[PDB]
Amino acid sequence: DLRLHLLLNTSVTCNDGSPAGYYLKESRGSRRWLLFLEGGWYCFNRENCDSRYDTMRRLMSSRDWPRTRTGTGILSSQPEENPYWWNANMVFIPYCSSDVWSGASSKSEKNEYAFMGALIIQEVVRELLGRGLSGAKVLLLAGSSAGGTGVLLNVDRVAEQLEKLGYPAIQVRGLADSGWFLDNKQYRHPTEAIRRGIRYWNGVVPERCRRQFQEGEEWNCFFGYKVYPTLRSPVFVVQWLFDEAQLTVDNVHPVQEGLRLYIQNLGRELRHTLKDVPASFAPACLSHEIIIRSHWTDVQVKGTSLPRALHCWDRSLHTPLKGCPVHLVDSCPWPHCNPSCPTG
Ligand SMILES: Cc1cccc(Sc2ccc3n[nH]c(=O)n3n2)c1
Repeated sequence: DLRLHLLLNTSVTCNDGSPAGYYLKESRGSRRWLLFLEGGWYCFNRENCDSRYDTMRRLMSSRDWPRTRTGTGILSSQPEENPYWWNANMVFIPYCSSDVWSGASSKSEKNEYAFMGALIIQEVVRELLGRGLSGAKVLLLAGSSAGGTGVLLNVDRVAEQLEKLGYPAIQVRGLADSGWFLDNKQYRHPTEAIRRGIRYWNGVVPERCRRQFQEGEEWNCFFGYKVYPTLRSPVFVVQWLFDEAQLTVDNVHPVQEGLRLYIQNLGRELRHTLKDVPASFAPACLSHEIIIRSHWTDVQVKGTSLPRALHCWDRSLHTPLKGCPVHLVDSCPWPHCNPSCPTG
């Protein structure tokens, strides 16, 4: 139901120089716009990116993209599947820059690949303004996995871009799903890869965070708990307490005491980082991503689903609201101690 549009500025490109783009389903009766950033890891040097080009080429090129995609989960237009924003204008922005949405570098003499993720977002926004986004009341920049980190890295830049273009009435907000990671010690012997990636991509981080950590330390701003406090736009954080990608980088794959303590400490640490995040949804589950799967409605924390929490967040942005909470973090300490966790 979402139709592909390749960027009219064909100098804003995927890794291989093909045009980036976006999939759009308009809803003319709505002033809500949802721009979703796809995830899919990243690549950080020539050899690593060459491998990704061989077997993950859709994440590096628009040459083989389909002309349409179906909106699912928070991108669904069916109220039963999407109680939150079923009537919104839906935009899916494919991830084809392999840079966690941070890059601002073109392919050239010196560069085999272009890493333009930050510019792709800006150009999508610019071209959407002429397609109805100029009339928006809310622009929700959402994303999952690398796209969720992408939200944290880009939401304030979108807000600044719209102000500078003359649209101060559009409220820019972020929804970061499964992009809130810890730079913790591994269970058995990632920050090096991002550090290298940033130099390779000419990657950019939000200004206030950059100014805190200073030259050479911008990698810190890829970690939600460090970049989030520096952001001005409202951001809702969705994060499984035992995210499978976090456990993978931690090299966690009958559980003895050392691993039990490691897993319990990870959940405690992640819960701690969310204590001062007033709009958050963090179930005690071992899983990965939430917002674009069709059954995203099923999980609940303290009896409240994510679509409900997001609706309560909308109301809060019109004192806490009676019966309509926005801060929902499990306190139970082990995967699937929440009975509503996904099973299979
Ligand atoms: C070290 C770091 C910090 C923040 C974001 C990233 S990028 C990433 C990390 C995990 C993951 N799982 N699925 C997916 O796309 N990603 N992307 C890397």
